Amino acid sequence: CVHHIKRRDIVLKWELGEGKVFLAECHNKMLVAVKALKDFQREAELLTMLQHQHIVRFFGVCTEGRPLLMVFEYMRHGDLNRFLRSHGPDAKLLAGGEDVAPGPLGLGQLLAVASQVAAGMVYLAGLHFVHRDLATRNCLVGQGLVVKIGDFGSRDIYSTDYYRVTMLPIRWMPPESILYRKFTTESDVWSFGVVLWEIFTYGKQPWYQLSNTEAIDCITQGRELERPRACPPEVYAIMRGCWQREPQQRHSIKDVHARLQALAQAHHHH
Ligand SMILES: CSc1sc(-c2cc[nH]n2)c2c1C(=O)N[C@@H](c1ccccc1)C2
Ligand SMILES: [Cl-]
Repeated sequence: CVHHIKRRDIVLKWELGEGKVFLAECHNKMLVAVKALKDFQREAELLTMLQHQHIVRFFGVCTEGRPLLMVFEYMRHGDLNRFLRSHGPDAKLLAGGEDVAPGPLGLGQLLAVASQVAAGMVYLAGLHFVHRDLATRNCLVGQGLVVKIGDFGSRDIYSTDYYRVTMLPIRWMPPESILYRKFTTESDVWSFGVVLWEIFTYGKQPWYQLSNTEAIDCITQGRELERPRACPPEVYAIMRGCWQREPQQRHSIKDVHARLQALAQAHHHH
């Protein structure tokens, strides 16, 4: 069951973003990310259950005093959207003096990021668990290019990624989810294809040239996102497999993961 942590053992340092999420040190020294909220019990049991190398580690709860706390591992390099944007074509301009080898991520690194998000989605699909909000803003980066699926639904600095209908991430959603709120492992695989597009554009917002209502019309009409400049044709063919109009015609996350792993392996020594 759910592991409990004594409040005395949690020493807050500062805030990370907004429910408030803080950086802290935990005893039994160790860095951690702590979630404090102003449904908790259901989530605690769920997060104790979801255990995988590519799912952010949950350590337990603090159910003594106010607020109630949720303890997670600290992911140094932050959210995957910010990481992509800061390790993109303009990385040299954006980098601080001390930054190590500033520049855009190469093909091998982009494929290793994509494969780790896919591995996490393979685990969730095997458990018949539907994420509903897969996007780079919901993935986290740790030291050594370790990528894990974080939040399950964001940090408010990404409010522009949601449309009010109850906030929906319409740009990552297939037509059946936009029209009927039909969420399945097949709508998550569509969102995965959009994550691939975000990765290969270094964090651009999908349909950035369009407003929310223009994006809804394009998606429901069957328009597909253009191939990114850094995207090889074989990676775009994977995106297209995720974007089949009929949910049952979409490739399974398992085959997508196997294809990305096969492409990563063939590029390792080059
Ligand atoms: C190094 S920066 C960082 S590490 C980190 C985290 C979370 C679990 N481990 N590590 C978070 C953040 C951040 O930029 N935003 C925080 C957030 C706030 C509200 C909602 C969703 C996300 C989460
Ligand atoms: Cl193709």
